[PDB]
Amino acid sequence: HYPTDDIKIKEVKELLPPIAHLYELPISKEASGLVHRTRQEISDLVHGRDKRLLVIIGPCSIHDPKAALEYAERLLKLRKQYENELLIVMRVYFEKPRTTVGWKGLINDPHLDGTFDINFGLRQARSLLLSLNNMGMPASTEFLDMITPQYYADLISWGAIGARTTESQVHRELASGLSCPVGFKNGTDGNLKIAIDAIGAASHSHHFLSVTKAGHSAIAHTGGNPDCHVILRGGKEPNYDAEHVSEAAEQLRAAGVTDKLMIDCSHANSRKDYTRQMEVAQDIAAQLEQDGGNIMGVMVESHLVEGRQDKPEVYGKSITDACIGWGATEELLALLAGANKKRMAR
Amino acid sequence: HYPTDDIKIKEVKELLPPIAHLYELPISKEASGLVHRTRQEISDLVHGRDKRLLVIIGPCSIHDPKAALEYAERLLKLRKQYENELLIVMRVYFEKPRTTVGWKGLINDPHLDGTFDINFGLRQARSLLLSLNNMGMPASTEFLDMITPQYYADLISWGAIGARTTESQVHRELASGLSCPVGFKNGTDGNLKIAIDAIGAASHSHHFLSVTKAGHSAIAHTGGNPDCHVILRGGKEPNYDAEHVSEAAEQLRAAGVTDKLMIDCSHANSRKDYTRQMEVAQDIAAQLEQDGGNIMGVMVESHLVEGRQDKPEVYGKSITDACIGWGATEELLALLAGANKKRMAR
Ligand SMILES: N[C@@H](Cc1ccccc1)C(=O)O
Ligand SMILES: N[C@@H](Cc1ccccc1)C(=O)O
Ligand SMILES: [Cl-]
Ligand SMILES: [Cl-]
Ligand SMILES: [Cl-]
Ligand SMILES: [Cl-]
Ligand SMILES: [Cl-]
Ligand SMILES: [Cl-]
Ligand SMILES: [Mn+2]
Ligand SMILES: [Mn+2]
Repeated sequence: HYPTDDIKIKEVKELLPPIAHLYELPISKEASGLVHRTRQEISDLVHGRDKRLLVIIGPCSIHDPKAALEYAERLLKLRKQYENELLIVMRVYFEKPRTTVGWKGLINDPHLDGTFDINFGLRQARSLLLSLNNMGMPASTEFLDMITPQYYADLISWGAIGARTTESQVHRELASGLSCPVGFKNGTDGNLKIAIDAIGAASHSHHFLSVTKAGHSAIAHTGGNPDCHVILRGGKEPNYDAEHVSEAAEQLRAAGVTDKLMIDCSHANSRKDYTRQMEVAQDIAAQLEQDGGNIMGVMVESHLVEGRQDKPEVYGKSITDACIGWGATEELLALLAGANKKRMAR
Repeated sequence: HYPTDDIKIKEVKELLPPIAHLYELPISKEASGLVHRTRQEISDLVHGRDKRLLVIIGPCSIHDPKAALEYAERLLKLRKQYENELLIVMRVYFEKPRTTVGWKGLINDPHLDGTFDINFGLRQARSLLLSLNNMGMPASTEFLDMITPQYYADLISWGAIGARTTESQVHRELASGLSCPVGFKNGTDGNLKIAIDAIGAASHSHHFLSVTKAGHSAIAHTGGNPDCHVILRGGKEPNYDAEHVSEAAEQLRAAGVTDKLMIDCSHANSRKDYTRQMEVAQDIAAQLEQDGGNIMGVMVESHLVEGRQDKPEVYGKSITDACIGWGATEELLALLAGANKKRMAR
């Protein structure tokens, strides 16, 4: 009798179920009001009901809950100051997907040492998200799989499906059942169609496999997500400018989906140079001053300290993509608030 | 207290765990030997140690186990007849991923009527796979998610990650732990790099979330999969010809991964026209006669009856992509067998 099962598996280890973390860290009354309201505010932006700019801003990845909370405290002041022009939501992404060998993020490997203490990682992810909402800072994240949302999606005000998963049927099915609005990124080489197609798909009811909150194999039946939009994040060429926004809006309309979209200032639009994010934001500011009617949001990679590092030596400095630092963050946000004030007054 | 959990979920229903199906339908000694042997035979083709041609052939999707078994019985005679030139493995894909609304396949919706009887679908998929292997026909399939493999991957001799999921980090992580060899398709717009990158990534150890055989939330830690290869399946233009093969092989060598590849005769290489699969097969046959050193396999969509239908009225006729019929299948296999006999004698 020859073996055929789990030939290339080292082990399969059962995790604590979502309900265990939910019981210790239940969503508070206050956090629930913030999440519910922020989801609605974002829906309003996606559908053109409000002309504030959604700003998804924060670290490329979270590797240190302390620095994340300090960052949130600073950002909250600006979220409040600019609340009439900008809707500021913090980036709380636990991982950056990659092709080469590297750190697999705070959920999978919280101790940053290849121990893969995932129960600890999931608990800390949830705890950080609860603390953020409790202080008044809504949180955004990317869902890379169909199981992690059960642990903490209740704390998430906006979700992303990245460039590498926007075309994936199962990630579209997930999005169709996410409680938050969802942005779909264009493809890594610039393909917009996959994201336009994703919005249409995700608006419908789907099924996908996952686990129940008690941790048991399950099929989820979704209602459809009416609050999806595209995210322009560059490709072979950047796609942040007015001509690209116009072309995207035309294609969105031709597909019968929302022509309000988000522009990522980072990643392929900055050509991985954090100092380009301000130049992208300047371009967006000019678009908002002139017309800019199809822009509902921007994404920015921002941390306490600018740049990046291979090892987590400097506090508040990214170990994944390079970020703008705090002073630049202040200037970028001022810029976009000033420009959108003018758009909103028209 | 505002609601924030499962806002856009109709229901999340617990499934029977993998172990329930495994208990009723354990892999037999005979099936286990066939799977183990066929996996090794394929590895030898991936790594150029044998020059038979892997032929992944059969329906686009399985919607009727009876027709599938009848198909397998006819195909088995040709698998044996051509065993010195070809390694024939049946296509046993339960679903066609799609953007628009439609049937979600035999696992998700076995009764072909929107009832989504997934426990019955999983049981029927496993039962069919066990029956196939027991009759001496190995099976191939596409894994669309990270949970279905626990139900029946032990019965699969070759697995696909399709064009829409090749770039997905989690599907690459899955691949790195699949017991079978795995083919990664180039992107829907012809992008080959995502598949070359996938081979590299899948060769390493990874973690991903799934369920245990007992059905509980789990983390799987993989050992890496050394038996991955690319599948040329077209883009905007077909990519099956000798120039395209040569360019792909060159790219594969540069990345330091296997330069033996598979060519899909269907989907975008046929320009979605089932009557053009034979043209692609004839082109491949000519490459094999001249040189064709980098070709280790082909994929063909084939059924009892040619064409497609929207409703499952005609027995043995596809309700997803159109397939060549049985007569044309005999012709196509004869052609490839004849051509590869000459390549192997060189
Ligand atoms: N609980 C998730 C939706 C979901 C359900 C089941 C599995 C996965 C995701 C949400 O509220 O967004
Ligand atoms: N059981 C699968 C591997 C796997 C394990 C766990 C989860 C998903 C897939 C195989 O033998 O190929
Ligand atoms: Cl993102
Ligand atoms: Cl990106
Ligand atoms: Cl395939
Ligand atoms: Cl890649
Ligand atoms: Cl297990
Ligand atoms: Cl395909
Ligand atoms: Mn980043
Ligand atoms: Mn098909």
